[PDB]
Amino acid sequence: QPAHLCFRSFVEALKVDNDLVEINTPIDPNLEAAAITRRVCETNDKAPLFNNLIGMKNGLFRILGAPGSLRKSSADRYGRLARHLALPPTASMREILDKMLSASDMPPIPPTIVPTGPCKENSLDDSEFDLTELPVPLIHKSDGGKYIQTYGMHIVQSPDGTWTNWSIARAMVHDKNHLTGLVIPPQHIWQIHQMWKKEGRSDVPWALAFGVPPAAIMASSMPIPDGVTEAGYVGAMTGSSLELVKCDTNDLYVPATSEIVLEGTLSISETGPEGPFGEMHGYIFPGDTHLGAKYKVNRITYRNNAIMPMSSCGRLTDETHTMIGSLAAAEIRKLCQQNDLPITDAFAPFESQVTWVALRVDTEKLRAMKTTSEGFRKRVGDVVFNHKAGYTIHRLVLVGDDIDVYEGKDVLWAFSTRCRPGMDETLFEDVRGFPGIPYMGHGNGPAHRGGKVVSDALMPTEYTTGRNWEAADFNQSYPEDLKQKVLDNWTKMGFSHHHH
Amino acid sequence: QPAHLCFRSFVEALKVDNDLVEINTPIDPNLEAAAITRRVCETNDKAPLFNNLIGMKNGLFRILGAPGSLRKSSADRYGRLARHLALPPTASMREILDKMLSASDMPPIPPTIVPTGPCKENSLDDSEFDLTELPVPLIHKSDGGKYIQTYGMHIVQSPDGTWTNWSIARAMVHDKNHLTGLVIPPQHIWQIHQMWKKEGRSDVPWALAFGVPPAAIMASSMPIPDGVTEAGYVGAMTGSSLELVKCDTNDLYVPATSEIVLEGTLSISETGPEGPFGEMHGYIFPGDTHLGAKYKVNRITYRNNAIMPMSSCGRLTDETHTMIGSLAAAEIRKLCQQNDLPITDAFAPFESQVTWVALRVDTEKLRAMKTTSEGFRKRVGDVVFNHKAGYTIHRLVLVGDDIDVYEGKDVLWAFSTRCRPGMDETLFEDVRGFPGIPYMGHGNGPAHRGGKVVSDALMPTEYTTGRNWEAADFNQSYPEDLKQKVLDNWTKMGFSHHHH
Ligand SMILES: Cc1cc2c3c(c1C)C(C)(C)C[C@H]1C(C(=O)O)=C(c4ccccc4)[C@]4(C(=O)NC(=O)N=C4N2C[C@H](O)[C@H](O)[C@H](O)COP(=O)(O)O)N31
Ligand SMILES: Cc1cc2c3c(c1C)C(C)(C)C[C@H]1C(C(=O)O)=C(c4ccccc4)[C@]4(C(=O)NC(=O)N=C4N2C[C@H](O)[C@H](O)[C@H](O)COP(=O)(O)O)N31
Ligand SMILES: O=C(O)C#Cc1ccccc1
Ligand SMILES: O=C(O)C#Cc1ccccc1
Ligand SMILES: [K+]
Ligand SMILES: [K+]
Ligand SMILES: [K+]
Ligand SMILES: [K+]
Ligand SMILES: [Mn+2]
Ligand SMILES: [Mn+2]
Repeated sequence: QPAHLCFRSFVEALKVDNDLVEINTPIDPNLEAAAITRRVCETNDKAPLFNNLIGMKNGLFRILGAPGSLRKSSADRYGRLARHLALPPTASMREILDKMLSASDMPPIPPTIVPTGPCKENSLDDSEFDLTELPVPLIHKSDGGKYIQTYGMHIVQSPDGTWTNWSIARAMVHDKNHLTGLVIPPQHIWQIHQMWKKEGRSDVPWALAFGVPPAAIMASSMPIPDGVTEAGYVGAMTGSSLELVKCDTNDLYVPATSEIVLEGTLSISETGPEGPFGEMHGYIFPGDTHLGAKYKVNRITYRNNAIMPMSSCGRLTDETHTMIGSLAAAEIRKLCQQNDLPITDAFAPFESQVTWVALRVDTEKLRAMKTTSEGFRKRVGDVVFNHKAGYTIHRLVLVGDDIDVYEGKDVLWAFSTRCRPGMDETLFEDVRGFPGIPYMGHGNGPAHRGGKVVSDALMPTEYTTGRNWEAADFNQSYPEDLKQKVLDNWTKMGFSHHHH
Repeated sequence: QPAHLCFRSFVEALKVDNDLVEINTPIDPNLEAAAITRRVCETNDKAPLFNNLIGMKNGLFRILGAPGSLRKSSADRYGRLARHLALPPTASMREILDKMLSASDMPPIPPTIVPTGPCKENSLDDSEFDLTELPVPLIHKSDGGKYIQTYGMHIVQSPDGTWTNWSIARAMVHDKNHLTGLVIPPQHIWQIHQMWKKEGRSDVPWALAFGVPPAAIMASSMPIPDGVTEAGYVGAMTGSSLELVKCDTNDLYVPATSEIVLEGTLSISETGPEGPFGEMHGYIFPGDTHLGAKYKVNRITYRNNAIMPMSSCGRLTDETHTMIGSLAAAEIRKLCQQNDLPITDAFAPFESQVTWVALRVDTEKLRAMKTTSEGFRKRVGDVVFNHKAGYTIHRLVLVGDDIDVYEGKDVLWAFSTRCRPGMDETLFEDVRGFPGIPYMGHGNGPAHRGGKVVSDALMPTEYTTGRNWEAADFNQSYPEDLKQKVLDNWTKMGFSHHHH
């Protein structure tokens, strides 16, 4: 099966790419696996596959860390993401995000139901598993529980059957047959939960599938629109209908090749302790246990020699940056274009801890709008900060056509030199805020409201007659013939490969 | 003579360090020398010494580019700066800035007058030179003149004789015997000019010395206090009295080993076209000629085989970042401490185009002040933004003790995650602004006023009971024994020098 459609094949792809380290000696799921993975993420090393996990019994489970993290070389920096999508390993960020957006004006390709698949190779009923007995990792030393769920896909469906959502949200072991996890507005798992709570009749039928098709976990991490079933979006993106099998204990459908499947319910009434957790912005607040949603597990099915993917998230660079930030930026780009705003590109700079998005402006189009900074900033911030795709983003930086938004150094240069603090900014206090940013949930103001800004790094003439500067750089401040001469003579004079 | 006390010896030091490329074939001062130097600065390559400059006649002149730019290795990143100061080439930024501040509570060591020196080896009177005939570089393709002066020291003295200032300010050739240049408030060359203009009797006696003692050019680039003669500060810093010779045509004194000396006057009445110029923030606005101060040159003296230092400034990284930003940050650190503010360290991040300074706070001391963010931000911004040392800096970022302000990645992380836009900031509109930042002089508001901000990246408990988080990083989220095990087993497992 192709790597983008089968997790097991994706692991083989990473080996083939010389992007995997198999560790066959005993590794402790209590911190050691996550510490190795953390080190990998901070140094852009090869993904670790822990084949000999202390506590693994009856096939549950091996761990793959860092599934969507960065490679060291520039040329295939984003190769792990490209391997989620059937793209060449050298694919650019622009190409990856375009692939993730391509299904947005395609007819969905609904999934195909098949009678069985590898995820049914083994099963454990209500009398045979105990989640406290599995080798669930402790990811960070102060975490409030063992976070089984960092890279699986929650599956919930609207009461009326018309929308089946796939998404990543964290969850930790509560007891032998329950998890607790984040289920928070405006996320789709929360929106669907709310529908079931209002109906008031039953808990939410649920499944959590780990080691799903890589193209599916990418869509699970993207804020595609309300009401859109991810399976059909992934079908359209990949050009193929995804093969799903029915759960044993409910009528939800899971990818046929899922490594591990939990079946059960998301309670409409109960909660339990959840967190603290070392989160995407790089922090844990030890002891800040909060209450989270409560899941009951009724059944486990799994592949022979099942592999659990794990994100050891925190400081740069991991899945929470590469996928959350970039996929939100992609959706934001499209949302802006659909609202008639002249945005060509969007990216969440890693330097911002993916709390900013830089928006590249087609300034020819801007000039024809005959507008001003104040007006344009307000328009852009109203579109983005009032939408779910803007939830995680607290600062938008508007830049003109000379800036490559995928290059954080150039975004930082433009921000620092073209946006006058205060005057060239509009603050938004009456929008939903993201509590997980420390200055929100652990800060001086309301955790859930405000703290957002549009920073205009367009220069004045970009609105009127055109750019009126040249950069004082090698590229722009010397003629072409001279630049080439310099390059041609560089090593000869005594100064000094793409792949590496 | 020691490298920090003699420019010629400094050039030999750079050779010895394998940090020099001598170019002995013809190089054009029209753009080519500066293009090579620009390329060096953008890639942290070896400094170029142009020994065969097209247009050099009768010993005037060779060029050394990139005298204070960065080296490629981490271990001796700042080695060129260290060679200005007699420090080991591995010296840290903290050590360099401490050396630059050390003279601030030492008695000055006044200079020693000697009867002659190498700078008197050759001379050209009023009938023998023509500045338009020298190989003065065109540094950037749109510059409004040939900028002879990018790394020499202007020498002017108060009318009463009590203060002799040494400073870097740009200047370009106007005609055969005049320059134009920046002389702007609040700079000391401007403050002294104003004194002469108010007296109204004569033009300002002036000298411009190129290839001065490296320790002197560092002080020339630092905002040491009003009224303080740089020569005595450098004497105290180096522990030695600097040897100076008298000018021939006025009673100013120049370093004995200066490569090239211009003697003349700074007019109290005349101006001429100055700029545009590719400046420290990375921009040129072609055609924006402004008027600048006008200098008359009466005499040139110079060393045999004289060398002109040149800064090919603009985008990262050159002297305008390494020296302007870092030396302003050093002075700011001291100013804050002298105003009883609990600041341990300051640095201007390169990522900010040296428009920010990050201030590291001793949070034990902060807690004892029993204050709040609003109050503390206002106090800090009042101290810094009302002082000349704060002139170039438009954003201050307050960070706690866990952040190394010399590491831009960590400053950016803290800023992005700990400072809530708006609420955790205080804007300053009634302070002097820096017009050279594009969003000031070419922006939407007053060029000379406002646009400054204090951004508080201290978390709430840092004011009260202490830090209440741990980072989700390898360092902080795993015990010491486990971290060491991981490191010890890293290459064995299959993953992977300080000098490189
Ligand atoms: C990739 C990823 C992702 C994610 C995550 C992760 C990962 C790896 C982890 C590791 C697990 C971490 C975590 C976090 C932390 O940080 O902890 C987080 C947060 C983030 C943001 C926000 C808030 C929270 C999560 C949770 O928990 N919750 C939620 O909610 N979400 C989320 N995410 C996101 C998501 O996925 C999106 O958003 C879509 O979009 C969904 O879908 P829809 O369908 O709804 O649209 N997570
Ligand atoms: C290192 C360096 C330095 C500098 C410079 C340079 C260099 C290399 C060049 C290349 C030439 C460039 C230029 C610029 C540009 O960018 O163009 C500039 C600006 C800068 C800022 C500001 C405004 C301007 C200068 C001019 O021009 N002017 C002035 O004013 N200044 C200045 N600087 C600074 C200085 O030096 C300090 O500030 C002290 O401190 C002084 O002293 P006192 O004594 O007064 O204190 N410059
Ligand atoms: O209570 C909410 O709406 C929330 C939240 C949150 C928690 C942890 C990490 C990210 C968001
Ligand atoms: O007119 C002033 O006060 C000024 C100025 C300026 C010009 C160019 C680069 C930096 C400062
Ligand atoms: K999703
Ligand atoms: K602007
Ligand atoms: K100075
Ligand atoms: K703060
Ligand atoms: Mn969804
Ligand atoms: Mn001075």
